[PDB]
Amino acid sequence: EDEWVNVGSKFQYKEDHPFEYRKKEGEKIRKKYPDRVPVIVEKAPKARVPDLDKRKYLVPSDLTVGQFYFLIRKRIHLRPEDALFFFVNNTIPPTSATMGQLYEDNHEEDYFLYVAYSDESV
Repeated sequence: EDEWVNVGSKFQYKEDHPFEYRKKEGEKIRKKYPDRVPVIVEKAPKARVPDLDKRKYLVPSDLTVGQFYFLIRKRIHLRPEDALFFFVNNTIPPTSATMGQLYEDNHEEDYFLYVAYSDESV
């Protein structure tokens, strides 16, 4: 109302595409797909992990953060031994939480959820 404004670290999608442009496609999606969530997934700067082929994702609102984590690992083509960690607003999100709950708490003003991944906790 009285609702917190979420500011995150520097994402590349947040360098390529002015806020007025990022915003626009944001409200366009949530009206076209109310049951799903727009998520931007990028590699952390110093992280030693393979870069993601595609970084724009439409995720079901009732899918857990943990399930999306295993989904990304399969896309990064990590093996069963590799370490990977999500950072949403520079904090590691709970696995039990749903992507809908995570979006509602950590979406920026452009109606985009930003998830960063690394092999360490920075």
